[PDB]
Amino acid sequence: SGIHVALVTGGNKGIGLAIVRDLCRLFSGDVVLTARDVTRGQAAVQQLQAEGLSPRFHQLDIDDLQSIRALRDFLRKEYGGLDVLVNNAGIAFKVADPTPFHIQAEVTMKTNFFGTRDVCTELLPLIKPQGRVVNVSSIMSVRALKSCSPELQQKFRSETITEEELVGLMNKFVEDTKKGVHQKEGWPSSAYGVTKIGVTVLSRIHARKLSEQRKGDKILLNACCPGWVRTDMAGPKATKSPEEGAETPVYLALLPPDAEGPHGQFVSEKRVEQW
Ligand SMILES: NC(=O)c1ccc[n+]([C@@H]2O[C@H](COP(=O)([O-])OP(=O)(O)OC[C@H]3O[C@@H](n4cnc5c(N)ncnc54)[C@H](OP(=O)(O)O)[C@@H]3O)[C@@H](O)[C@H]2O)c1
Ligand SMILES: [Cl-]
Repeated sequence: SGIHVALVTGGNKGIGLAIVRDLCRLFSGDVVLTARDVTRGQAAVQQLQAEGLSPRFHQLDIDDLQSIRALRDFLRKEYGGLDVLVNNAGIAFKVADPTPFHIQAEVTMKTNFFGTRDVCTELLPLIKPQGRVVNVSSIMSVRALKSCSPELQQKFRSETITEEELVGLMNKFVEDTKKGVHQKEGWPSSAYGVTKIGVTVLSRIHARKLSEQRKGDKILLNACCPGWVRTDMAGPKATKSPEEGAETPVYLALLPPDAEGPHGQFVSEKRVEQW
């Protein structure tokens, strides 16, 4: 015991796998690969074992609170909590999918925003002093933000938005798309980008909370943009490999002890971007 733990959601493929890999290399202590599918998770653990690395495995579907809570119990029992969390897991419908737009909004939101949020609700209390939390968002959240009404821009830029208020903006977007009024209600047209506005802004909220509640515990929490990366979510035409895409999340997960930041930032290519 006293052994440090890092954990990645969505770890069986894509950028998440790559993050697990570099944490296995760079992080002192245990690295937990999580996957909603067991057999996908284990296959990828076997992948990493063939490269000479030793991740641990736990099941996790961020869409299931009982899965998240089982994961929470395991971390308390095995480690007394958590040093590093990376919220990597997410989904995007491709644009030509004929699924009704309101269903794409709702489904994407449920995982990207609401699943991420539940994991932070359950796991943040376990985060240990000198810990790091990394929420993988997207540069598309910036593009979605600027396509919002100025009135929605100001809410989402606010230094004092509360988690409850963000929850209701996220729900509003979904509800508006269903009633066929989101354009008029000032929303942008990317359901996905809106969920990452979700993630980007939760991060800012959560960072403030940690300094309100846990000043001195030297905990750093940030959103990031991994770049355009070649994974099941984008395509073979994307610019970065999964490995290149892991870079900024890994950087934010291993920020040295007692570093003063970045904290509550939106980080792309290891630099702080404007929100
Ligand atoms: N260009 C890009 O690729 C790009 C750009 C910007 C941001 N990002 C962000 O990068 C993060 C990872 O995406 P990726 O590009 O590596 O895509 P990916 O290849 O589709 O992998 C996504 C990972 O998330 C997991 N996931 C989806 N829903 C889940 C759920 N309910 N519970 C647990 N895991 C779930 C997936 O598991 P399954 O194998 O079971 O689906 C998979 O392991 C996502 O947040 C994405 O938004 C990606
Ligand atoms: Cl990005």
